[PDB]
Amino acid sequence: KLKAVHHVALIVSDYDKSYEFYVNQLGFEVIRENHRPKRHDYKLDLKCGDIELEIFGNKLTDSNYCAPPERISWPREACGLRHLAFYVEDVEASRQELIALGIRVEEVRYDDYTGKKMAFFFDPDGLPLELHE
Amino acid sequence: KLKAVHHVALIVSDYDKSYEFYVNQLGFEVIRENHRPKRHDYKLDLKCGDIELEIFGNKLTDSNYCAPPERISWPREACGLRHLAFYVEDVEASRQELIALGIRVEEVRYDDYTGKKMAFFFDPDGLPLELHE
Ligand SMILES: [Zn+2]
Repeated sequence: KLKAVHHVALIVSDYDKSYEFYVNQLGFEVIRENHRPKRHDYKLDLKCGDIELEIFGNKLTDSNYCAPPERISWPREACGLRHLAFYVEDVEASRQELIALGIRVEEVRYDDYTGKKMAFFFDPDGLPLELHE
Repeated sequence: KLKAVHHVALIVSDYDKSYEFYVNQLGFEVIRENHRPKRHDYKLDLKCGDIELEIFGNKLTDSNYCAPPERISWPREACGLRHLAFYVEDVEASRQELIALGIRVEEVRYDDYTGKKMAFFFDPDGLPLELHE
Protein backbone atom coordinates (compact mmCIF):
# COMPACT_ATOMS: atom_id res chain seq x y z
CA LYS A 1 0.00 0.00 0.00
CA LEU A 2 2.56 2.55 -1.17
CA LYS A 3 0.65 5.78 -0.64
CA ALA A 4 3.06 8.52 -1.43
CA VAL A 5 6.71 9.26 -1.95
CA HIS A 6 8.48 10.14 1.26
CA HIS A 7 11.72 11.39 -0.21
CA VAL A 8 14.04 11.08 -3.19
CA ALA A 9 17.77 10.92 -2.61
CA LEU A 10 20.64 11.95 -4.84
CA ILE A 11 24.43 11.94 -4.85
CA VAL A 12 26.64 14.88 -5.71
CA SER A 13 30.42 15.21 -6.23
CA ASP A 14 31.05 18.73 -4.88
CA TYR A 15 28.80 19.33 -1.87
CA ASP A 16 29.35 23.11 -1.83
CA LYS A 17 28.70 23.74 -5.53
CA SER A 18 25.58 21.57 -5.33
CA TYR A 19 24.34 23.29 -2.17
CA GLU A 20 24.59 26.57 -4.12
CA PHE A 21 22.61 25.05 -6.99
CA TYR A 22 19.79 23.38 -5.06
CA VAL A 23 19.33 25.91 -2.23
CA ASN A 24 20.48 29.31 -3.57
CA GLN A 25 19.72 29.01 -7.25
CA LEU A 26 16.73 26.65 -7.33
CA GLY A 27 15.41 28.13 -4.08
CA PHE A 28 14.60 24.96 -2.17
CA GLU A 29 13.99 25.44 1.51
CA VAL A 30 16.39 23.62 3.90
CA ILE A 31 14.78 21.28 6.44
CA ARG A 32 17.98 19.93 7.91
CA GLU A 33 21.66 19.58 7.24
CA ASN A 34 23.83 17.02 8.99
CA HIS A 35 27.50 16.01 8.88
CA ARG A 36 27.86 12.24 8.96
CA PRO A 37 31.52 12.20 9.97
CA LYS A 38 32.06 8.43 9.79
CA ARG A 39 30.39 8.32 6.39
CA HIS A 40 32.65 10.94 4.84
CA ASP A 41 29.21 12.42 4.01
CA TYR A 42 26.89 15.42 4.45
CA LYS A 43 23.10 14.84 4.28
CA LEU A 44 21.13 17.89 3.09
CA ASP A 45 17.34 17.67 3.41
CA LEU A 46 15.26 19.99 1.20
CA LYS A 47 11.52 20.54 1.07
CA CYS A 48 9.75 19.98 -2.24
CA GLY A 49 5.97 20.12 -1.82
CA ASP A 50 5.13 17.22 0.51
CA ILE A 51 8.29 15.22 -0.05
CA GLU A 52 11.91 15.73 0.92
CA LEU A 53 14.94 15.78 -1.40
CA GLU A 54 17.99 14.30 0.30
CA ILE A 55 21.24 15.45 -1.15
CA PHE A 56 24.33 13.44 -0.21
CA GLY A 57 27.79 14.71 -0.86
CA ASN A 58 31.24 15.54 0.41
CA LYS A 59 33.15 18.78 0.43
CA LEU A 60 36.32 18.81 -1.68
CA THR A 61 38.19 20.07 1.37
CA ASP A 62 37.29 17.07 3.53
CA SER A 63 40.45 15.12 4.41
CA ASN A 64 38.76 11.86 3.27
CA TYR A 65 37.38 13.17 -0.03
CA CYS A 66 36.81 10.65 -2.81
CA ALA A 67 34.81 11.83 -5.83
CA PRO A 68 31.91 9.51 -6.71
CA PRO A 69 31.88 8.04 -10.19
CA GLU A 70 30.36 10.29 -12.84
CA ARG A 71 26.76 9.61 -13.85
CA ILE A 72 26.46 7.39 -16.95
CA SER A 73 24.82 9.32 -19.77
CA TRP A 74 26.23 7.99 -23.05
CA PRO A 75 25.67 5.89 -25.07
CA ARG A 76 22.91 4.61 -22.67
CA GLU A 77 21.96 5.61 -19.11
CA ALA A 78 22.22 2.90 -16.47
CA CYS A 79 19.44 1.04 -14.73
CA GLY A 80 18.04 2.90 -11.72
CA LEU A 81 16.64 6.38 -11.10
CA ARG A 82 16.97 8.40 -14.23
CA HIS A 83 15.67 11.98 -13.79
CA LEU A 84 13.44 14.16 -11.65
CA ALA A 85 10.77 16.56 -12.87
CA PHE A 86 9.28 19.42 -10.88
CA TYR A 87 5.80 20.79 -11.32
CA VAL A 88 5.62 24.50 -12.18
CA GLU A 89 2.89 26.92 -13.26
CA ASP A 90 4.81 28.47 -16.14
CA VAL A 91 7.57 26.47 -17.81
CA GLU A 92 8.51 29.43 -20.04
CA ALA A 93 8.85 31.85 -17.08
CA SER A 94 10.72 29.38 -14.83
CA ARG A 95 12.92 28.67 -17.80
CA GLN A 96 13.67 32.41 -18.08
CA GLU A 97 14.36 32.61 -14.33
CA LEU A 98 16.86 29.76 -14.57
CA ILE A 99 18.57 31.36 -17.55
CA ALA A 100 18.77 34.67 -15.64
CA LEU A 101 20.63 32.72 -12.91
CA GLY A 102 23.10 31.53 -15.52
CA ILE A 103 21.66 27.98 -15.67
CA ARG A 104 21.18 26.63 -19.20
CA VAL A 105 17.77 25.23 -20.05
CA GLU A 106 16.93 23.37 -23.27
CA GLU A 107 14.08 24.48 -25.48
CA VAL A 108 10.49 24.04 -24.41
CA ARG A 109 9.05 20.70 -25.47
CA TYR A 110 5.70 19.03 -25.01
CA ASP A 111 4.91 15.99 -22.86
CA ASP A 112 4.31 13.15 -25.32
CA TYR A 113 1.02 12.08 -23.71
CA THR A 114 -0.51 15.06 -22.01
CA GLY A 115 0.81 17.84 -24.22
CA LYS A 116 1.90 19.88 -21.18
CA LYS A 117 4.90 22.17 -21.60
CA MET A 118 8.22 20.98 -20.15
CA ALA A 119 11.94 21.72 -20.32
CA PHE A 120 15.12 19.96 -19.26
CA PHE A 121 18.07 21.46 -17.38
CA PHE A 122 21.01 19.84 -15.51
CA ASP A 123 22.50 19.91 -12.02
CA PRO A 124 26.26 20.43 -11.71
CA ASP A 125 26.90 16.65 -12.06
CA GLY A 126 24.72 16.38 -15.16
CA LEU A 127 21.59 15.05 -13.40
CA PRO A 128 18.69 15.69 -15.79
CA LEU A 129 16.04 17.82 -14.12
CA GLU A 130 12.80 18.81 -15.70
CA LEU A 131 10.33 21.70 -15.43
CA HIS A 132 6.86 20.40 -16.20
CA GLU A 133 3.44 22.07 -16.34
CA LYS B 1 8.92 28.33 -7.71
CA LEU B 2 9.46 24.58 -7.87
CA LYS B 3 6.21 23.63 -6.16
CA ALA B 4 6.33 19.84 -6.02
CA VAL B 5 7.77 16.84 -7.81
CA HIS B 6 5.79 16.04 -10.94
CA HIS B 7 7.40 12.67 -11.68
CA VAL B 8 10.48 10.52 -11.11
CA ALA B 9 11.76 8.39 -13.98
CA LEU B 10 13.80 5.23 -13.83
CA ILE B 11 15.33 2.73 -16.20
CA VAL B 12 14.90 -1.06 -15.98
CA SER B 13 16.73 -3.83 -17.85
CA ASP B 14 13.84 -6.25 -18.38
CA TYR B 15 10.56 -4.46 -19.03
CA ASP B 16 8.29 -7.47 -18.37
CA LYS B 17 10.03 -8.41 -15.16
CA SER B 18 9.92 -4.83 -13.86
CA TYR B 19 6.30 -4.41 -14.92
CA GLU B 20 5.54 -7.50 -12.84
CA PHE B 21 7.47 -6.07 -9.86
CA TYR B 22 6.02 -2.52 -9.85
CA VAL B 23 2.47 -3.17 -11.05
CA ASN B 24 1.76 -6.69 -9.74
CA GLN B 25 3.84 -6.99 -6.57
CA LEU B 26 4.01 -3.40 -5.33
CA GLY B 27 0.49 -2.71 -6.61
CA PHE B 28 1.05 0.66 -8.33
CA GLU B 29 -1.87 1.80 -10.54
CA VAL B 30 -1.04 2.07 -14.26
CA ILE B 31 -1.88 5.48 -15.67
CA ARG B 32 -0.60 4.96 -19.24
CA GLU B 33 1.62 2.64 -21.18
CA ASN B 34 3.15 3.56 -24.51
CA HIS B 35 5.62 2.00 -26.90
CA ARG B 36 7.71 4.13 -29.26
CA PRO B 37 10.39 1.92 -30.69
CA LYS B 38 13.75 3.46 -30.24
CA ARG B 39 12.48 6.89 -29.38
CA HIS B 40 11.75 5.68 -25.87
CA ASP B 41 10.84 1.98 -26.14
CA TYR B 42 8.26 1.21 -23.42
CA LYS B 43 7.25 4.02 -21.14
CA LEU B 44 5.09 2.89 -18.26
CA ASP B 45 3.52 5.67 -16.16
CA LEU B 46 2.47 4.71 -12.61
CA LYS B 47 0.51 6.59 -10.00
CA CYS B 48 1.99 7.23 -6.55
CA GLY B 49 -0.30 9.72 -4.80
CA ASP B 50 0.37 13.08 -6.48
CA ILE B 51 3.56 12.07 -8.25
CA GLU B 52 3.98 9.78 -11.25
CA LEU B 53 6.72 7.13 -11.59
CA GLU B 54 7.85 6.82 -15.20
CA ILE B 55 9.36 3.43 -15.92
CA PHE B 56 11.45 3.16 -19.10
CA GLY B 57 12.73 -0.10 -20.47
CA ASN B 58 12.55 -2.55 -23.29
CA LYS B 59 11.33 -6.14 -23.53
CA LEU B 60 13.96 -8.89 -24.05
CA THR B 61 11.93 -10.17 -27.00
CA ASP B 62 12.01 -6.77 -28.76
CA SER B 63 13.94 -7.03 -32.01
CA ASN B 64 16.18 -4.08 -31.06
CA TYR B 65 16.86 -4.98 -27.41
CA CYS B 66 20.07 -3.55 -25.91
CA ALA B 67 20.47 -4.10 -22.17
CA PRO B 68 21.27 -0.87 -20.30
CA PRO B 69 24.35 -0.83 -18.03
CA GLU B 70 23.98 -2.10 -14.48
CA ARG B 71 23.45 0.40 -11.70
CA ILE B 72 26.71 1.16 -9.95
CA SER B 73 26.40 0.20 -6.28
CA TRP B 74 29.97 -0.65 -5.13
CA PRO B 75 32.33 0.66 -3.88
CA ARG B 76 30.71 4.10 -4.44
CA GLU B 77 27.32 4.87 -6.03
CA ALA B 78 27.51 7.30 -8.96
CA CYS B 79 26.41 10.91 -8.99
CA GLY B 80 22.73 11.40 -9.72
CA LEU B 81 19.53 9.99 -8.35
CA ARG B 82 20.22 7.40 -5.71
CA HIS B 83 17.09 5.91 -4.15
CA LEU B 84 13.40 6.50 -3.59
CA ALA B 85 11.44 6.13 -0.39
CA PHE B 86 7.72 5.60 0.09
CA TYR B 87 5.50 6.54 3.00
CA VAL B 88 3.71 3.59 4.68
CA GLU B 89 1.58 3.57 7.85
CA ASP B 90 3.20 0.40 9.21
CA VAL B 91 6.77 -0.50 8.09
CA GLU B 92 6.73 -3.72 10.12
CA ALA B 93 3.65 -5.07 8.40
CA SER B 94 4.58 -3.74 4.95
CA ARG B 95 7.93 -5.48 5.31
CA GLN B 96 6.11 -8.70 6.29
CA GLU B 97 3.87 -8.54 3.21
CA LEU B 98 6.83 -7.90 0.93
CA ILE B 99 8.76 -10.85 2.23
CA ALA B 100 5.57 -12.93 1.79
CA LEU B 101 5.55 -11.86 -1.87
CA GLY B 102 9.11 -13.11 -2.19
CA ILE B 103 10.80 -9.69 -2.06
CA ARG B 104 13.77 -9.56 0.35
CA VAL B 105 13.54 -6.72 2.86
CA GLU B 106 16.47 -5.73 5.07
CA GLU B 107 15.95 -5.44 8.84
CA VAL B 108 13.82 -2.64 10.17
CA ARG B 109 15.98 0.27 11.26
CA TYR B 110 15.20 3.68 12.66
CA ASP B 111 15.64 7.03 10.91
CA ASP B 112 18.64 8.77 12.25
CA TYR B 113 17.20 12.22 12.40
CA THR B 114 13.82 11.14 13.52
CA GLY B 115 13.46 7.81 15.08
CA LYS B 116 10.80 6.61 12.66
CA LYS B 117 10.94 3.02 11.39
CA MET B 118 12.14 2.35 7.84
CA ALA B 119 13.41 -0.59 5.78
CA PHE B 120 15.18 -1.04 2.43
CA PHE B 121 14.26 -3.46 -0.33
CA PHE B 122 15.36 -3.56 -3.98
CA ASP B 123 13.87 -3.62 -7.46
CA PRO B 124 14.91 -6.31 -9.96
CA ASP B 125 17.82 -4.07 -11.13
CA GLY B 126 19.03 -3.41 -7.57
CA LEU B 127 17.46 0.06 -7.29
CA PRO B 128 17.20 0.73 -3.52
CA LEU B 129 13.61 1.44 -2.43
CA GLU B 130 12.65 2.32 1.11
CA LEU B 131 9.54 1.97 3.30
CA HIS B 132 9.30 4.83 5.80
CA GLU B 133 6.88 5.76 8.57
ZN1 LIG C 1 10.55 12.56 -17.76
